[PDB]
Formats: sequence, structure tokens, C-alpha cells
Amino acid sequence: TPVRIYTNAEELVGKPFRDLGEVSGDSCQASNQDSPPSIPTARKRMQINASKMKANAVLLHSCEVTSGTPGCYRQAVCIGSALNIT
Repeated sequence: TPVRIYTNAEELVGKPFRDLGEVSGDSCQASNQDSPPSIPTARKRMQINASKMKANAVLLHSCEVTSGTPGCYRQAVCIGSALNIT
């Protein structure tokens, strides 16, 4: 994951790329008793998911800490577009 994370589409102005598709990374706090959700781990896992598509970069759209998730008391999730900047 020498997958560069961009956080703003403005940063992409003037760099043609291929959108390889959407990626997600999450961190699950299963229980109350466990460590809280890890924002860094959510982001890293997204990045690794992009890397598996042979991405160069990811445009991070958003992250969020949620209470709703099926397996998790709390969850951090980050989402983005895996990209090949050519």
C-alpha cells in the first residue's frame, strides 16, 4: 500500500486516471468492553483493498463512525475509489 490517499477531487484536477472501482475499509468494536473503532485501521484496510486491485491511489470519499452495524457495537468505515493514476 504505497497507495496514495487523496482526500479531495481537487487534488486530481489535471491527472487522468482509471477508476478501478469502489473500496471500503472498516474497524469493528464488537463489544462495549473492547477498544473503540480504529479510524486509522479503517483507512488502512481501504487502502489495502485498493492495493489488491493494483491501484496506485485512492480517493477517499468519506468515513464515518456508526452505531448501527450488524456485528459491531461501534464501527469505523472509510470508503473511496481505487485508482490508477497513469
